[PDB]
Amino acid sequence: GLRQDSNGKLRYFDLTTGIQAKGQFVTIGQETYYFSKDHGDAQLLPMVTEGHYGTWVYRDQNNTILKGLQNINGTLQFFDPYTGEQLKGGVAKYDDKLFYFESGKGNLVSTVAGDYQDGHYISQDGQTRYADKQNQLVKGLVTVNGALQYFDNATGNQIKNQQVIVDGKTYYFDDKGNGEYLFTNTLDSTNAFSTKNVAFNHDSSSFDHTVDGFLTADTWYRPKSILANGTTWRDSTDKDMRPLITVWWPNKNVQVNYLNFMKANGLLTTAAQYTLHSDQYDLNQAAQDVQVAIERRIASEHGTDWLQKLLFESQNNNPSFVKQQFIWNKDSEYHGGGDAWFQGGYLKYGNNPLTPTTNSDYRQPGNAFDFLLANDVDNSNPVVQAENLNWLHYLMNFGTITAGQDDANFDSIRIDAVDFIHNDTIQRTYDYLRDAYQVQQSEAKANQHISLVEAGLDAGTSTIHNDALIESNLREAATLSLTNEPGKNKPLTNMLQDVDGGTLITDHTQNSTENQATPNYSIIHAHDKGVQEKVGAAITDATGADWTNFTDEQLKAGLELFYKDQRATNKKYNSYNIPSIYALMLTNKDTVPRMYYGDMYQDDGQYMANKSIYYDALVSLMTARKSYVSGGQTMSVDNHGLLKSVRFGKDAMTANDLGTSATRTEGLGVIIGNDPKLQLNDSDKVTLDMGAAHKNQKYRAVILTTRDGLATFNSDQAPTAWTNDQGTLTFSNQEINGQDNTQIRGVANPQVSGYLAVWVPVGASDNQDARTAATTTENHDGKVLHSNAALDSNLIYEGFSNFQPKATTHDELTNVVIAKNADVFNNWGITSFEMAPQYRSSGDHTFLDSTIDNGYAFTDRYDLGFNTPTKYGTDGDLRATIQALHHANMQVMADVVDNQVYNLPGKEVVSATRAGVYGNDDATGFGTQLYVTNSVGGGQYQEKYAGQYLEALKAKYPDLFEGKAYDYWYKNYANDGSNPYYTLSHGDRESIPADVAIKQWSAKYMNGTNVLGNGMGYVLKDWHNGQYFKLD
Ligand SMILES: OC[C@H]1O[C@@H](O)[C@H](O)[C@@H](O)[C@@H]1O
Ligand SMILES: OC[C@H]1O[C@@H](O)[C@H](O)[C@@H](O)[C@@H]1O
Ligand SMILES: OC[C@H]1O[C@@H](O)[C@H](O)[C@@H](O)[C@@H]1O
Ligand SMILES: OC[C@H]1O[C@@H](O)[C@H](O)[C@@H](O)[C@@H]1O
Ligand SMILES: OC[C@H]1O[C@@H](O)[C@H](O)[C@@H](O)[C@@H]1O
Ligand SMILES: OC[C@H]1O[C@@H](O)[C@H](O)[C@@H](O)[C@@H]1O
Ligand SMILES: OC[C@H]1O[C@@H](O)[C@H](O)[C@@H](O)[C@@H]1O
Ligand SMILES: OC[C@H]1O[C@@H](O)[C@H](O)[C@@H](O)[C@@H]1O
Ligand SMILES: OC[C@H]1O[C@@H](O)[C@H](O)[C@@H](O)[C@@H]1O
Ligand SMILES: OC[C@H]1O[C@H](O)[C@H](O)[C@@H](O)[C@@H]1O
Ligand SMILES: [Ca+2]
Repeated sequence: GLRQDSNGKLRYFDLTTGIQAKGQFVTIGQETYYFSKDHGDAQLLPMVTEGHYGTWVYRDQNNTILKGLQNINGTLQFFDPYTGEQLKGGVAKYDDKLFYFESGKGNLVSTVAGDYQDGHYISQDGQTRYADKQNQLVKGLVTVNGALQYFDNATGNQIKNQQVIVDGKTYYFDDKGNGEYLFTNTLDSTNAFSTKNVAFNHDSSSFDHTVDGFLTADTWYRPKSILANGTTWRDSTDKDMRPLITVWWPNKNVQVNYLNFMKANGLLTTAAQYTLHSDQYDLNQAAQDVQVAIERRIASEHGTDWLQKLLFESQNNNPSFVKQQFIWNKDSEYHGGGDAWFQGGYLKYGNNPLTPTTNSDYRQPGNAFDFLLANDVDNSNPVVQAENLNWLHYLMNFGTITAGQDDANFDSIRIDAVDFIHNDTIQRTYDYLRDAYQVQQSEAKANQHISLVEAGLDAGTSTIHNDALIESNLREAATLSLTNEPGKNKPLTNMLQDVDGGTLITDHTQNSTENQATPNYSIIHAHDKGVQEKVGAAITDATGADWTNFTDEQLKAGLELFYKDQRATNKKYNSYNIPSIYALMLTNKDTVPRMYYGDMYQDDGQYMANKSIYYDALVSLMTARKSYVSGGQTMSVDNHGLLKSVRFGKDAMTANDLGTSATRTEGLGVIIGNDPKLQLNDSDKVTLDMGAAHKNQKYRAVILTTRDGLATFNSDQAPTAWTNDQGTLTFSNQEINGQDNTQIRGVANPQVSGYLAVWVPVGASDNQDARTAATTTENHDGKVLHSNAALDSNLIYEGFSNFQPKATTHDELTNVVIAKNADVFNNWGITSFEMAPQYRSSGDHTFLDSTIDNGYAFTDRYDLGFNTPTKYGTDGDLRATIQALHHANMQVMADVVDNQVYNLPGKEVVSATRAGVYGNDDATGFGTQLYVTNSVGGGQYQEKYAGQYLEALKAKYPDLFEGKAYDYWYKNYANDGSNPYYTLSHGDRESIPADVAIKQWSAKYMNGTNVLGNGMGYVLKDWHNGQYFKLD
């Protein structure tokens, strides 16, 4: 061990190997020594005990900042010789050599071979290498321009994206070759003591807390022999179980910490200080002394329950011993990053020869995105694709199946997170609807099953044949030009055309055609879009909580503030110009608008109890839409910055068309301003060109801007204005004919920040309906939907909000109120009622969705409220709602969530790598490891209904079970800064079976999971050679 030479100087020889320590540190008993690299001569580093960290620097009991190398509390640290700043993630020179200090705590962990700042990277043989000042290849572990790196010793190739062991330390090098220290390895005990700790055998009965035959950090085991009472070696009985981490450790960091943890909990008495620089022999020896105290205490306690608590459970509000270790906690999982959109990011499943039950031949994303949250479903898998059809069929026949109630079935779907599931499942979904409802035959069939997706033109399987509507760019455009406070709005010229990354959806300026635009829906808000983050902000502000987890009382208080703010003229959290934006949505041509519940009602009340301040204006616009809105469209922005939008009325596509007798009392004009300080000169005129069908005609207001808000009129009893002989209405800063609120001027109030007026022609009959019926004309162009008058005649209603409170009675339940109010929706002209997703919430609080239980986060996707209600009602309440809506002549939309499942309690082991939403591998210290995942479960109703309809579907619609070639649009981003562009890709979906049900999920049917925080080394292996422990 420690020897003196003939000169009296001390030298050190490794206890296990005999090798002399030169140019390295060693901890002996309680002292830490350095041994010179030349002669191997000892040098005491005096322990620094008393003092503190501050500013980072370290001071002594004398309030003095320390400098250079220091031995602080069993760690060696370095502090700049001048500034005294602590080094972390870098090298310092000592004894004319280089040592690396890890980035966490700044502990000295290793020697580095050289420091290079005067070389050049080069490529040779498609590798990167580095050539030093003398043009020589650099080898080994080095720093280059201040970055730890490693080059293969034989070739000089820079290692990238791998873990590497160098001199018994393990490091990770990223995608750019930049390195970080992970842990220090155990050198190795060989002794007779340890050979009695070896496992009795490798059978499953000798181990517990195992998963799929793998060992975990929590595993207890039966050894060959037990040192009873700390004195007598005996044979183990089947009832002798001891923890594996009392006799074995994955790395030196854990073994050192374990010994220290046992010192602090009074199971090991020594003045010896244990560090990363302690000799392995001594560490091993000390662990054996701990066994002694443990066995002695087991005998005393007649049991092992104290040991369980000591090692594996929290203590004095501290994490357990296990959860204090890097490889067994989230720190070794490297959460976060720009692509980690929710839940700290993802783990992508792979294959391993030892995990045959979780391996997969699929797991291709088949779309732009892959991961989002919770357990991501592998919708490329044929068996999954079949189970997607089964679930889809269940929802489209939900009343039939659950109660033999044929008028209680969903008619249409929303594909949630469409870009996050494989295109084959999306195309197959569309063939199902083709086969069941013949939507491709004619617009009559298509418009009875209006479906939509959560995406724009990027949903290429949805645009290629317009099987469903995509979202227009209205939301975004309006967010630039109208939603903002005074001074922060852009000009309204961006509202003239609806454009998605440079591609045109429709142009409002001079729209006189049909079947040209991409079938789309326009919105401003949705349960998620433009709401949850602004409500989140007000909760956080009013209380303190984070926007995805908080109490119902905190929620309440946040909403109190949210609505006081929504009702004010000046708005910190809320959108400006909401009525105006709706005005545009409800009058624009070539769109199906979708109204948002939360723009008409307030979540500080039960469902539909508390009207919003916008209620009356949005009613008046819906009402006018049905009565008046048809024909072509013009739009322009005048030199005062006012947007002028006109619809001509049925049968008139342009300002010059004379129309028909229907045209006279149809059409309307909209005038919008986003500037509340607008004032016109006395001589200025604002003109709306109503068209040749509307010469010399009396008009009346639907909306007028007042000082305090908006006046709304749902009959011809309203202020009036006349067109001239050309069909032009003319406004100015004066009242028309002595009528208040007919002037144009900027106003700032709770409902408008700028200006809004809507005018319609006088003299419409009480029953006037401007809408156009779909024809049974056969389509020939291969498109399902077509953007024309008939499709524009539709109107969608998104019938929920995330932040509705829980119902306190049956009559307060959402679905009960909906049913009771069915006629109201029809009166407003709603043709499609988009219901919330009706699946029972997992209730796990791991995301916003499972905290307010909106129905997006669920375990059992067939459970739509049986026995006990969801947030919205029971299964009986849901049937009653679907029936009421149908009887009030509306379709009802099922929100189809194929992307993920939550809270699967059953455990499995699968290979995992860190990954972002794109399905891209992240380059992290975690690397690729076997991982214990929460991947098995589902629930009663899945067990009951999954796979049950497949044989019947196969008999009835064989084509869906076959493979099939298909086309779709692919959105290409150009790196050169210009706009994205679309190319025609081809797909070939696989055939799929009808005879394998997914009664419960498991990992072989999943792409991955959100990070769980178990750590890179929770599944136990030998880190010297990388082999997993696996039982028989
Ligand atoms: O745990 C904190 C840090 O520990 C360091 O030794 C590692 O190099 C880092 O990757 C890690 O973030
Ligand atoms: O040679 C004695 C000891 O030297 C220390 O510097 C190393 O960290 C140990 O692994 C080794 O056992
Ligand atoms: O785990 C429970 C049992 O474990 C054995 O190793 C001990 O000798 C018993 O006294 C103890 O009750
Ligand atoms: O409390 C003692 C018991 O703890 C459990 O958690 C372990 O799994 C058992 O093997 C052990 O016998
Ligand atoms: O793999 C298919 C996907 O790849 C992405 O690169 C494109 O942006 C998508 O439009 C396409 O669906
Ligand atoms: O499924 C997770 C998320 O996906 C989105 O597609 C939904 O609209 C959100 O409300 C949801 O929180
Ligand atoms: O390119 C922007 C597009 O992105 C999509 O995610 C949105 O749903 C569209 O409203 C928008 O037009
Ligand atoms: O709105 C629900 C409808 O369901 C029907 O079966 C009832 O018999 C009607 O009275 C009712 O109009
Ligand atoms: O209730 C659904 C309604 O949707 C419309 O778009 C259909 O084309 C109408 O025939 C139907 O009355
Ligand atoms: O220029 C610095 C970069 O050059 C090279 O591309 C290397 O691969 C990378 O290690 C380095 O950071
Ligand atoms: Ca996915």
